[PDB]
Amino acid sequence: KYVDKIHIGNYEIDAWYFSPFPEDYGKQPKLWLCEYCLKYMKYEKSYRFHLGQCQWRQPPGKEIYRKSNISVHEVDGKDHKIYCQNLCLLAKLFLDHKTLYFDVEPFVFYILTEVDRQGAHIVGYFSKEKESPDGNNVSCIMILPPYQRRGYGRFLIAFSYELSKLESTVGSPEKPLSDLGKLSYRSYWSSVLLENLRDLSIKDLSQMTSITQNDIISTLQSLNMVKYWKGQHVICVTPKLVEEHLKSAQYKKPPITVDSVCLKWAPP
Ligand SMILES: Cc1cc(-n2nccn2)cc(C(=O)NNS(=O)(=O)c2ccccc2)c1F
Ligand code: NA
Ligand SMILES: [Zn+2]
Repeated sequence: KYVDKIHIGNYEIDAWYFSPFPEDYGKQPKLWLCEYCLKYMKYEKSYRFHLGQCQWRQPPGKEIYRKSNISVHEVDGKDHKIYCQNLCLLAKLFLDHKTLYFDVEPFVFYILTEVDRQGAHIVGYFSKEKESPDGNNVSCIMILPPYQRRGYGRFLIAFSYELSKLESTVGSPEKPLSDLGKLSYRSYWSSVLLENLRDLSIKDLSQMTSITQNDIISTLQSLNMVKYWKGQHVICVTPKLVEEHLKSAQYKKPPITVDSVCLKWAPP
């Protein structure tokens, strides 16, 4: 038997995928997780006891973004191994393709939290290779189900690219993306490129956004905004065409914006 259900904070969440918690934890009807330190437990009574003991009220690591009650913590996999392993086991319940859970030292993790009087409540995260040979600015990205489709994933996507900008690099998420991940990246890419075209070569879009040229091209193709001329993709759009796409109901929900002013982060 696998873990099929978790209790975290005030949520109960059904699993989507196998995650390799120890055998004796899977056998339980439900796993209970401290929303702050991510310790996983077998019983409600040990969970209730931990809640009265645990002194964490937010992720470890450094708070590298705070605007109002939205917060991002940077956590080095080498400085906080247990926490990051628990995070990976949690994430694997909702990620089909994640394969790495216990070798966390090559990764840094960016934890998104929503804050209230009681603490910084975990919403999702993305991991990132400290050294990405293939130029990936995201390794795995996960939003817990009760927060999906609510602007948090778009926030984390925009956040990964702001880091890429500060590093003077382009980056792409490591593939394969989940189904929701695909739609989310395509929608974010479209929003960003359509906004830049409203107020430019493909290379300039890539340098202004840190989106790779391939991701730009494939998005402009899906928008039918590129011409081909002698082996070269070339942007072919009328400012009115841009505006028509932006008025569509795709880009109608007001984002949680990433305010670069509130991002306290220098490149490694
Ligand atoms: C990359 C990603 C991954 C996952 N994910 N994969 C496995 C578990 N969770 C969920 C989300 C999400 O929640 N997307 N919805 S959105 O923020 O409202 C959104 C609106 C417009 C554009 C982009 C996003 C996501 F963006
Ligand atoms: Na659920
Ligand atoms: Zn705890």
